[PDB]
Amino acid sequence: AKVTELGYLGLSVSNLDAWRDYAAGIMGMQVVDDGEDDRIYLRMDRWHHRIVLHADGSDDLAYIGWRVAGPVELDELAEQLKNAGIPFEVASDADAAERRVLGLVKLHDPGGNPTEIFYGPQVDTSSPFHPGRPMFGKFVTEGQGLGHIIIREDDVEEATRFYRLLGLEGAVEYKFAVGTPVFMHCNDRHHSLAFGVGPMDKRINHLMIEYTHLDDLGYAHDLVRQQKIDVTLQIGKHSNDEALTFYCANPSGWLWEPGWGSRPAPAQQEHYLRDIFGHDNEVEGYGLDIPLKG
Amino acid sequence: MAKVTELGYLGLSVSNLDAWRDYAAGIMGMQVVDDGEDDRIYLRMDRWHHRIVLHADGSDDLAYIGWRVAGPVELDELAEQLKNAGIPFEVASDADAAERRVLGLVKLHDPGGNPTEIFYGPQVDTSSPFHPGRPMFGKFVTEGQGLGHIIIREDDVEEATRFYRLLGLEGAVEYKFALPNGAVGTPVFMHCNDRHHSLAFGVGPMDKRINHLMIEYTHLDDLGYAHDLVRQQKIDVTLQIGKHSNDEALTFYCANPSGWLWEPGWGSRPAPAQQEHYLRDIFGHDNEVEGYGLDIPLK
Amino acid sequence: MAKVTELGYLGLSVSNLDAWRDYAAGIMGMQVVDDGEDDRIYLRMDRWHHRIVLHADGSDDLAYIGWRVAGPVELDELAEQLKNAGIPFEVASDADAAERRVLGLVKLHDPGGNPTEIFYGPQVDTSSPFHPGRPMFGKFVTEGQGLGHIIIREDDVEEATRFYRLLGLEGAVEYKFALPNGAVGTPVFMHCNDRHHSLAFGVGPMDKRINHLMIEYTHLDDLGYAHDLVRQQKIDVTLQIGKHSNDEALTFYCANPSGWLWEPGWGSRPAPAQQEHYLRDIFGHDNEVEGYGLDIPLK
Amino acid sequence: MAKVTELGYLGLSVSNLDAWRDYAAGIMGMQVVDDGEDDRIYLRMDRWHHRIVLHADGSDDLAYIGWRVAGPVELDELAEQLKNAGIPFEVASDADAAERRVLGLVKLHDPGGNPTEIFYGPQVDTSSPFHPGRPMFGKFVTEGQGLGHIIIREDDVEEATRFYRLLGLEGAVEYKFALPNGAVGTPVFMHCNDRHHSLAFGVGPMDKRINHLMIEYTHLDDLGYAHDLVRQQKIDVTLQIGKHSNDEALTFYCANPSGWLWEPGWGSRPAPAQQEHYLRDIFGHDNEVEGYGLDIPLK
Amino acid sequence: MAKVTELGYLGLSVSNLDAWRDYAAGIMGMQVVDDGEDDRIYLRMDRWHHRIVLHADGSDDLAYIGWRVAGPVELDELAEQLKNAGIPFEVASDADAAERRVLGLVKLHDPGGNPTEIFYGPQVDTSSPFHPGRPMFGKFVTEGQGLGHIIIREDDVEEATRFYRLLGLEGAVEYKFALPNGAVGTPVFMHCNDRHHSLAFGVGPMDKRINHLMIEYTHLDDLGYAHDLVRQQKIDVTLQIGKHSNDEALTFYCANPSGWLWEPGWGSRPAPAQQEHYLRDIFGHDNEVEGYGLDIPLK
Amino acid sequence: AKVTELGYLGLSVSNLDAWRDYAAGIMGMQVVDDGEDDRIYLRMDRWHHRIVLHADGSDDLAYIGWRVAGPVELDELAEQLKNAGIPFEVASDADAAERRVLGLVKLHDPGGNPTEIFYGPQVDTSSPFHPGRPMFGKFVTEGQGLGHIIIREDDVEEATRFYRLLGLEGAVEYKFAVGTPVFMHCNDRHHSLAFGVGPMDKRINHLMIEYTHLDDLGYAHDLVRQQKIDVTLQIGKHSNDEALTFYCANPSGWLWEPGWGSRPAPAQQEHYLRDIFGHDNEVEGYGLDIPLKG
Ligand SMILES: Cc1cccc(O)c1O
Ligand SMILES: Cc1cccc(O)c1O
Ligand SMILES: [Fe+3]
Ligand SMILES: [Fe+3]
Ligand SMILES: [Fe+3]
Ligand SMILES: [Fe+3]
Ligand SMILES: [Fe+3]
Ligand SMILES: [Fe+3]
Repeated sequence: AKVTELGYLGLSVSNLDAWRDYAAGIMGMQVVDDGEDDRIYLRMDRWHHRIVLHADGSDDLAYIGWRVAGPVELDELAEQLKNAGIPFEVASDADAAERRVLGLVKLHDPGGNPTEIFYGPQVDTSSPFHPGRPMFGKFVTEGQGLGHIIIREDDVEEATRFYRLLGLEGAVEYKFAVGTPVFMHCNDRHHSLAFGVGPMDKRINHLMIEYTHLDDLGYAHDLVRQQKIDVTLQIGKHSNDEALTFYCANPSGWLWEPGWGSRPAPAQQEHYLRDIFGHDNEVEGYGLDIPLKG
Repeated sequence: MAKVTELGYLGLSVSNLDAWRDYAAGIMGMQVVDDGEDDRIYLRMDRWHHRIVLHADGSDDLAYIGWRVAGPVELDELAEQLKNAGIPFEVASDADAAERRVLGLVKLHDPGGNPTEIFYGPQVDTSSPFHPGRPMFGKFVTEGQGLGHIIIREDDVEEATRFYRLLGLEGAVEYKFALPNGAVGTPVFMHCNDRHHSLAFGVGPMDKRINHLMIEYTHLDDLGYAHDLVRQQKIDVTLQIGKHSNDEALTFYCANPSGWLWEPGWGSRPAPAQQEHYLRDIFGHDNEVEGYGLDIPLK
Repeated sequence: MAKVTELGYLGLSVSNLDAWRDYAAGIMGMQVVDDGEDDRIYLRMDRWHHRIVLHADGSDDLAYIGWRVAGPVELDELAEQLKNAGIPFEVASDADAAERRVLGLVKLHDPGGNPTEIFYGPQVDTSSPFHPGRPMFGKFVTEGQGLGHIIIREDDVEEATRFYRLLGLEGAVEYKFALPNGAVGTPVFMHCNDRHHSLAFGVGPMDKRINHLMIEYTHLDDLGYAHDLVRQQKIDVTLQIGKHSNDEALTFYCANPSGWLWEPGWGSRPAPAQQEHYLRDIFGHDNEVEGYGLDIPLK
Repeated sequence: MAKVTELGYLGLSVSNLDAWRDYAAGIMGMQVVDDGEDDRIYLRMDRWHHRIVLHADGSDDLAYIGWRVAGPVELDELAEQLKNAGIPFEVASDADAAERRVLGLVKLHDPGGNPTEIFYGPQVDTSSPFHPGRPMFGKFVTEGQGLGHIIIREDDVEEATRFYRLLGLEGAVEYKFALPNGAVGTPVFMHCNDRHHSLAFGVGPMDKRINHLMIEYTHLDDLGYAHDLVRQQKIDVTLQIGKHSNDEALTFYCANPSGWLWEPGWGSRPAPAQQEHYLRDIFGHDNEVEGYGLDIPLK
Repeated sequence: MAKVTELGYLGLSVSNLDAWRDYAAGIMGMQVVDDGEDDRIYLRMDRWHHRIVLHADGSDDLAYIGWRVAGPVELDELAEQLKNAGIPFEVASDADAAERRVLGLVKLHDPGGNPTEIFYGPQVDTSSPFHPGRPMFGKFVTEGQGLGHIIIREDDVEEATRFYRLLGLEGAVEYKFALPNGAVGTPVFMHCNDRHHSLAFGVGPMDKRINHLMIEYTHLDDLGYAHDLVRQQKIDVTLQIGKHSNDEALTFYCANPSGWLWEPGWGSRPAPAQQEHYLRDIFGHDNEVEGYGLDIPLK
Repeated sequence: AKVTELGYLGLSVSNLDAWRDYAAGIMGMQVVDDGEDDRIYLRMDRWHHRIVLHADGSDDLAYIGWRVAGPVELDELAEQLKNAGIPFEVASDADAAERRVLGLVKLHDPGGNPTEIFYGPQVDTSSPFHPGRPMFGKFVTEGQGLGHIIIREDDVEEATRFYRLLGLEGAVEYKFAVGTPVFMHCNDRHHSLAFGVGPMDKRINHLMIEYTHLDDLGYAHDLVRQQKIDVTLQIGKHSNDEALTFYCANPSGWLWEPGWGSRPAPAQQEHYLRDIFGHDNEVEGYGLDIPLKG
């Protein structure tokens, strides 16, 4: 049994209103507020949510939620964790209910990042996805999770082994001292996870979100520029995912990467030396201060 | 040769703008578009700037019907056909065209006295994507099919049929109903594209220019959503959910803020290549709230 | 320009209604439709109210042939073509049209004296789905292809060909057979849609207006079912199962209650885009019970 | 309006029937058909009774070219076009048509004096399937494309082009070659269906009515089989395997028993929608055995 | 009836051949073709010998526009239409046609005085496959769509529209822009195939015959490659990457060696079946380096 | 875990310039020169290279590179090798980097042919394949490797067993003393490997390369004839792969077989007695001096 997608993220944020303006107003996510005094939700599709924003006063990643197919698969993964000697907690019904899931296992990755494994997310079919700004299309999420993340790992090799145990597959995909970032996938999304990208001052570097329609990316890009939000890498294409993407600052001081047209991960491992086109460095200091093309 | 290609727009006279916004956007899912005109707003269903203009003039009826042609050459040909038939028409100026948000325009009347417009080059607001007035599972069916269809008043069914044939619509009688006096009601339905029909008439006496407008969702769940809302808001349903034998669409008929009917629907089939007629509907469409001009027994 | 689009219906004169029900429904799978008319019943093959009218008048022959056109404009054009050719015709009233269960109708005769009708707008009973008179694996092939095809009497093959070309059918000679006196039999086959042919003639002397009617099943197993029943009920088979080289359909020819032939079939190919002719059949169609006008050696 | 639809057949005058059987059946894979006529046999390539008639008359050239039309109405229209152009023609009797194994026929000559026939209704022998004169991996390409294509003698290229345009073929110059005197050779190629061309001319002086016939296999391996046999039997190859830039077909050119050329091929592309021209071939087609009228340098 | 089928070629007057090679091949990916002519070279984009002729004559503007028709019959018909409209034209000789590398040619001028050519039978160099002047991920989009599109000078928009309609192009106004004096700019766009447009004009005052040429890549990555190079080589970009609402193509506008604009692009949609108009672009196309005649605010 | 393709070849050559003229100028490969004093590269697709030419002064095969999906699969194959008792070396990072791969195992086949197993080839997406002469199309390589090779085996049965362990599948496909050549596949390419073809005076007999477009083969064939390069077998079709191919000499004195339209290997083993058509013997002495048709 393997994890099947990157189901949700929990984020600790200092400014909820700024996040609504950003994630809804620009990116097109739907804000969902169920009356909880300490959190709101960002929705991207049928699921009740893909992102939880905790009114916490911090500005980093809080937890990463990996999906499995069902209770049997969860138990099998948990049995594997026990076998390998990795500490985990079987969460209570009320903890599962908090995350809007039926079953939950809580643990950590070798870099100490809070990691949860779940099945049975809450799906709000009866209330159709309604975007925070006008959208030409939708988000790419069905069977692919909410997007992908680059996270902090002090031991790249331990992290690779850990995620392989969860069922992710991948290896080093770039050679840039040589920087050799590792990219991993668990479904049709080129990668759900990456790490080993040099020094990070937060647990998360970026989250990439994917539009179905190129025009929604153009819409988002125009707005980011109109609102003078920092762009760290201009519109371009990485050699690995071949997606058209840009990297811009979010209210928490790390990066979101709106994009379009990502390909599936190759059946067999490849590596690259540089990006295809674009991705010119602009505003430095967000952890992506490397020449991606040369 | 040149023919009308779709029912492009409707201009409506309304007495209450606030109720219409609540109704057309809040229930039906249309997008309200306000360009700051002191006397009008618009309802948008797709890429086009609008499909419906609401004129806040205090009346509650149809103001004008806009039929689309492919281009200026086609308009010119149609106008020439009108001139040959001795049908009076107005060639709109650039300011008249700009008003309707079109490139070129001809204004006239059908035989029933319904203001009729023929135009090309709708304004399309590609840059600001359609954003529904309530959450939607899908979209509206409009592309190459126009906004929907309408039943309108015709005192002379045959003259109306001849007129619309000249415009390029095709059709004939699709139903035969038994009337009280031993006469037969024989409503005419006409099409100019893949939409089963864009136009119907000959349903008997009407106190308004328009009986109903039918609008179509791509997704069944949007019909369910709209139906649940109509029922919740205690809005009159004249005909319950069902299917006519002609379009085979799943639809209901309900009151709008102007006292006539809208018919939200789903799954409309294309017009058959060859003329057919029917004596009844397939299922549902049971009569409920009476007095909207569709009190006839459909089964 | 306007052309007949399919063989829509046949009116038949019969002497025994009870035997025809047993035969057409009980064996063939057609649906019996009785509207309470004292002198007639109907056989239904699909969505249409009927494809065949049985007139219980005591005769046993064809009464009329109904050819479909797309609509009233097309009918009008065809009528104009008849008037130009100096062919006499009757424009049916609304009551005449209602009788045939159509919207509009023209009545005339072909050159062989066969009563011929041209109509638009068949009554379709969508609300009560086709329900076969015996269990069926599939359905009949009719959609855009009419009820099947017929071989009819023509004393003048060339005049008949010219007449039917005017109607919009296309075709020519498809077989050449050697006759006893050194002459050649050259039957003409004609089509107006995807059905290989709707009409054939020039098969020589006939004592009735009609030689056969061919009906087509969607599913081979329905042909097998019907064939097994015909054999069980000891009904005369004039030509055993086989295939003509023209339509390439798997068919047999058997007696009906009126003493002429029905040809149940399956897998009929479309008419070739360009004219072809043949000297024999592919396989089977061996002569069995003689005296039904098809005693010719097909191989 | 009406146009020729394919190159249907060729009649050939031959001096040696035995060698032609050995060649066309034994190497090429055609089916020999002998109906017991004392003076002729046939070569069959598909469902049709034949594509080629061999007249054992002692000459070694083309006897006649048969172009197909869809039917008798189309023939009539073409004949009317010939009469309007003041082109003399013969309307064949039923016995003349029977000879060619067709339903209707018109006989005339092209401007180069090549006997030209226009016909409808080929005899198709569906009942006895095509059986090749040597084992075949596949079949011939003929359906809706005729037997292949031919290069024929024309003393007046422009008159020939005008004549064939009247017949309904389309085309123009497809190559420009540099000639010794500073002139340019500009061969014309023409098509009437999906076959890149059915006809070409203007290749300069010819001592026979026909330069070559091209025949196409469905399967590459049949070309390989035929090529291996030609080489084994020491039959002259004038142009080795290669590809012309126009049809992009993989072909070679070899001698037949009458001293002219057959061009077995595979993978012919359809004629481009719009006229193109070329200055050379793609690959191969290197000159080998000279003196068959194609000694020109193709690259 | 007969119509132009694509924008086939452009002849350009240039002052610097070396810079144009560097630009069109080294950046854009076109193939340089040098046939040893002392005064000209060619740029190739596909199978055709060339799409663009560069005349090293010291000027820096458009020299001629070549529109394609399907064949000699179509050319003849178009010429007849020009003669009927009282439009003067030159029927090119075989040497004139050979110069342009075509089979037949007509030379004239549009109402703006732009030299306009109508031709059939381009020379296609199938034997030497397209080999780009820089490494390419894909190819150019040209097949049945011509080389791209152009904006050209027209002092009389209406006369220009009428002229091009006669040629067989279709279109009308696609944008309305607000001008400083309260007037409206209304550029006309026209198409003759699946390319959204081949031609546009009415963008106001121009100091050259041509404002821009748009060329389309099959693969997005080639646009990225070309864009990266333009930026690296410090070549002026007048409009940044973006999308017009009409063609919905992803494009940028940059300077060429002659001081006018090329617009490399990707993902152009087909022209809508029916006329549409817009008030702004979708995204990007922000004004950068000014003074190339496109300083207008597109959003 | 199985090998997935014949990823690359290393060739020892005496004349680099003659190889550029031949492989680029005629065949359409792309020459890649990264400044190494002792080697250049032949490229056929997205990959940095498919062939390495070592300026060595020899004229034979140097090494055969077999691809696996990733590091896990490499380790599993290596564990299988250890189990069967076959000697192998886990190559250093710098050895892996030399071959432009992420991970490498070096060994030999039973015939002593140098054999490498790898994952993660260098892919140069940003610099599109640009052919050494004009091409109508491209090479068939995606998921099929660079082509196929016939190599020297003194023990056919041991070689068959060895390659089965690597994951190749096949058996004798021809019966021509009876010559019974063995053909083996690991993907959609009819075969990647063959052996048991009689006496060989080099380690490699031929390499077959496949064009997508028939016209590129005609182009190559014309040039081979124009340049008077020895053709040993004329244009023809083998019964097994049913590809249209010819066999011609290369600057190293063995053979390249340009071809088109190869079919996939049958699901089930077949054998043949002769070729379909063509392949007539021409210039003898290249190790293919047999009557293939009779
Ligand atoms: C930031 C970054 C750099 C290189 C490759 C990637 O996939 C990526 O996300
Ligand atoms: C040389 C050779 C001979 C026979 C079969 C083959 O596949 C082959 O490559
Ligand atoms: Fe990323
Ligand atoms: Fe309705
Ligand atoms: Fe029959
Ligand atoms: Fe030829
Ligand atoms: Fe443009
Ligand atoms: Fe081989």
